[PDB]
Amino acid sequence: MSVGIVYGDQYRQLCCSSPKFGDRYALVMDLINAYKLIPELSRVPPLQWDSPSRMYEAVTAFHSTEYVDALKKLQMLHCEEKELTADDELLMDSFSLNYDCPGFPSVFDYSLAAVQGSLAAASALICRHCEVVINWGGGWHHAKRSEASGFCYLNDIVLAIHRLVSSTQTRVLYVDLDLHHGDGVEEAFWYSPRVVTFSVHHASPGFFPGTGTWNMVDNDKLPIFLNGAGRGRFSAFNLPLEEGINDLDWSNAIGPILDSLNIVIQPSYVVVQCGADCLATDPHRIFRLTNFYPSLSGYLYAIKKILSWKVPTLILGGGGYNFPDTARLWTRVTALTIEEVKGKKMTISPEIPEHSYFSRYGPDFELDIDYFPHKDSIQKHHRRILEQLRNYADLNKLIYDYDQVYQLY
Ligand SMILES: CN1CCC2(CC1)c1ccccc1N(Cc1ccc(C(=O)NO)s1)[C@@H]2c1cccc(Cl)c1
Ligand SMILES: [Cl-]
Ligand SMILES: [K+]
Ligand SMILES: [K+]
Ligand SMILES: [K+]
Ligand SMILES: [Zn+2]
Repeated sequence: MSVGIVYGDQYRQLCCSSPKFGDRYALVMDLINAYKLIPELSRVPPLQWDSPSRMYEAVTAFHSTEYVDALKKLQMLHCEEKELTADDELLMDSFSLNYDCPGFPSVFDYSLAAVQGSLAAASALICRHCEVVINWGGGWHHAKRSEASGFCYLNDIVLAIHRLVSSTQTRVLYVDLDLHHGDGVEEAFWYSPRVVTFSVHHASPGFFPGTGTWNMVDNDKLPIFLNGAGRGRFSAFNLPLEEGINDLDWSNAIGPILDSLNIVIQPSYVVVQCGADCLATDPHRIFRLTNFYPSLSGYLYAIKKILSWKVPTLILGGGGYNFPDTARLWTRVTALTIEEVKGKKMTISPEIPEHSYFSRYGPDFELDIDYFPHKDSIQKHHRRILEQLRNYADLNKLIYDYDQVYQLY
């Protein structure tokens, strides 16, 4: 069927207006355009609201009115020469609108743009206009009800998933491939069995945001994983991985888990956060994934497997602090999505085509990232996860082969 992609003139300008992500969104969409992919894609315009009240209702489906009010005020304050008052500094500090989530003149418009894009993408799936929709301006998984976190101001993902589950029993499987734990999405749906969250990430002492690993409590008892609560018990899945993992080991770590979640949950929709900060070339320098398509990119391995399910899917961006390598990865994800969904082979030249941002792709100007890969707790994680999935299934009265599922591992 049809693959949609979110873009527009205003949308691009807003997505390029933040100090942390600068013109990343422009490199991504211009590289997709340089490879002649735009004619294969259905343009999905960002959602717009008939009034301020309708916009406030949509965003406050998740966020608190006082947080939305403070974010709106932070934008007003940064569009003026006047320094903040003592009480304004306190208000903004109370919502963590500082440190990693500072103010800037477009902070509200920028944050809301991601929401507009991901809501339009979910709408395009719900009405069956597209089988898959991509939004490289979204995936801000850390934003919480009343707190900015990890340069995430509004949780476009939580709001898109809310629109999906609220449609016509609808289950959503959320897969978070970002280097960082998908805490804001996991927390939003902590009490729901209808949205199952799965995050693979780095976890280590002092690494942001600290969650998605063993629960640290006062007793000498063996630590265990919190995995949701009430009717949501066992519905939040996490795989924390040590630094240094390559394409093949990360692919082997997640593949059986993805296969099992799909078979047991039978989701109506899949939402994938594809944060590019696991790339070997990300300045975090934690994981050693690639965008290679020959050893297969772990990212391309995961997207190909997800798309093989033929479940309507939303693919989102997220982290990725090496802008040219993020564009390299996300162009290949976009081409792979065209190939799997349209059944139309896409031949991408290994040389970056000439375009405005061509100089940004030095020094080799090739599509492969400039990295040469070289030379379990995971098996333990696999047994724990498999037991969690059996627990989730039993609690939610789902029937499944279980021998078939045990075999995948
Ligand atoms: C405002 N505040 C409320 C409480 C939090 C976060 C936001 C929250 C919000 C919504 C639903 C559940 C939860 N909690 C319970 C958990 C959900 C996910 C957890 C985890 O460790 N997963 O890996 S712990 C969070 C929490 C509680 C205590 C310590 C830590 Cl680190 C995190
Ligand atoms: Cl654009
Ligand atoms: K474009
Ligand atoms: K993640
Ligand atoms: K859940
Ligand atoms: Zn990240």
